[PDB]
Amino acid sequence: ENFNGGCLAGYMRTADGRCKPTF
Repeated sequence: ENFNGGCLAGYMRTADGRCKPTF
C-alpha cells in the first residue's frame, strides 16, 4: 500500500509534514 505523502495509512500531513492522526 503506497503512501499519500509518506504516512502509514490514515494519518494526515500537518503543516510540518508530521503524519498526524486523522481520527
